[PDB]
Amino acid sequence: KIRLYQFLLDLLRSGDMKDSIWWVDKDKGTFQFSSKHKEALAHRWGIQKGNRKKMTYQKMARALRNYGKTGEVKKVKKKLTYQFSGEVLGR
DNA sequence: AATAAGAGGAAGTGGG
DNA sequence: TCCCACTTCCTCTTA
Ligand SMILES: N=C(N)c1ccc(OCc2cccc(COc3ccc(C(=N)N)cc3)n2)cc1
Repeated sequence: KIRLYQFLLDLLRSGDMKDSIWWVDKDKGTFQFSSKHKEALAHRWGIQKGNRKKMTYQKMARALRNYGKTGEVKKVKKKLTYQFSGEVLGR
């Protein structure tokens, strides 16, 4: 099954949820969730995964924080903004 | 307060 | 056995 950062990157490349997530600086890999429409994206993540409970943005971001140490995604000091690593962007 | 974003320990679940 | 890659729950902090 797909990993959360690849789910997000695929969305950004495809544009299927442009109202929920967008690039801020795509050359840098920085991207931002919609304040009002991120839950719809979180819901799609849970359904894609087949999880038992409804996915929320809060639980999705709990998981995103775990990439901080390994580096795939880091929190940026801007509202609802994160950054993919160059490795993730290259692959 | 109400609302929202942000945080992480810890326990539980998947699929190796 | 025991790590993967989250998921779920709870309690809290900051703005
Ligand atoms: N269960 C426990 N014992 C426990 C005890 C203490 C905890 O602390 C959590 C914690 C620590 C440090 C910083 C923060 C929040 O940071 C933020 C920064 C910026 C914003 C914003 N831009 N609005 C919002 C939040 N939250 C967590 C659990």
